[PDB]
Amino acid sequence: MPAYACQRPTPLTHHNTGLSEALEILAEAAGFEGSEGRLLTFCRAASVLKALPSPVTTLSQLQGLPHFGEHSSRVVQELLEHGVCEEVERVRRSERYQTMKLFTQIFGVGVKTADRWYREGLRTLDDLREQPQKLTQQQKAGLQHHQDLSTPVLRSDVDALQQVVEEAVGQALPGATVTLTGGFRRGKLQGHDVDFLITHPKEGQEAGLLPRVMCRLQDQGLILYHQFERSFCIFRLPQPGSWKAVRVDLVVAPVSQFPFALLGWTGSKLFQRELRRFSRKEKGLWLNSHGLFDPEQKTFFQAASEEDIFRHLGLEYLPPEQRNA
DNA sequence: CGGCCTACG
DNA sequence: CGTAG
DNA sequence: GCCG
Ligand SMILES: [Mn+2]
Ligand SMILES: [Mn+2]
Ligand SMILES: [Mn+2]
Ligand SMILES: [Mn+2]
Ligand SMILES: [Mn+2]
Ligand SMILES: [Mn+2]
Ligand code: NA
Repeated sequence: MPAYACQRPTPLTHHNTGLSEALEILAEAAGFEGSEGRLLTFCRAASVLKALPSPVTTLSQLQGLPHFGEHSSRVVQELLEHGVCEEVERVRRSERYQTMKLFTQIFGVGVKTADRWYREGLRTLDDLREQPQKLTQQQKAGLQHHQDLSTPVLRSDVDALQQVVEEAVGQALPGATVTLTGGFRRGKLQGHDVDFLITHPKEGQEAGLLPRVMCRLQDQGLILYHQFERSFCIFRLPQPGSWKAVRVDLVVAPVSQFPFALLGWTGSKLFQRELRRFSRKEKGLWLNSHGLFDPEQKTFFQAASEEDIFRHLGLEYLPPEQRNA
């Protein structure tokens, strides 16, 4: 089992769901306490289990697996023996964990803001609504729309949103294209948001495109919130006899950068962190959603496809549905 | 032990 | 500070 | 928390 998540297929559904979920609780808790290192180890350990071909049934089977040390092994051992891990359950029921989860899941609120509010004694969403002068416009939007934004986005929703984005993009720039990215490109049937990547086959014609797209969506009454290359929107999505708010991310890239942007925006988040770490540490190349840089020759790698990028990193190709690290 | 991805709004 | 995968 |  290779050490980096980008070196192994990780399907969306797998054989160790309960074990991975418990490790991901500890990862999330570590993030709420500012320990990105412990978050990463717990996330990586969970991801290893997702990549296994069958269920872990005995502690012996963790021997030699990367990212399983004393702590993560004990979590698995307790779940195997008792069906529950006291540490995990203590985290789950803790006021700190529940409140940090509630606050950080608000659009506009990160760990730093949630932590400050927690120390000020705030605990509920209505606590935040009582003092709205303290909130950013982004946070006010996240709070007004919080209920809808907590409701799963379905594939049928995604198809409807893609049609309206394509209509605005078509008027903004004939020939421009719209590609579904994020979790839905990896095969998820539901999600909490929708991600799109926009380009044009003629290099440079995409310049200035996102304002024109946003102006046209706004004029159609579809934008409940927006604040360029990346637009983090709340869309009004028609529903039977009503509508609901949906988070949509719109991203523009020139066609030269499109394979890097597609790779980056298809994720998963952990997969891309691991891929960038592998690139730099194992191959000495610097990767982001714009390109891949050789800092010795001081040159950028030209890519026409995601397959190109995997080849330039010496990695076997993984389709999106196997990037669910 | 140091590192832990790397951007944009 | 927030956002993104 | 774990790896190199
Ligand atoms: Mn420990
Ligand atoms: Mn026991
Ligand atoms: Mn997404
Ligand atoms: Mn998104
Ligand atoms: Mn750019
Ligand atoms: Mn150290
Ligand atoms: Na948030």
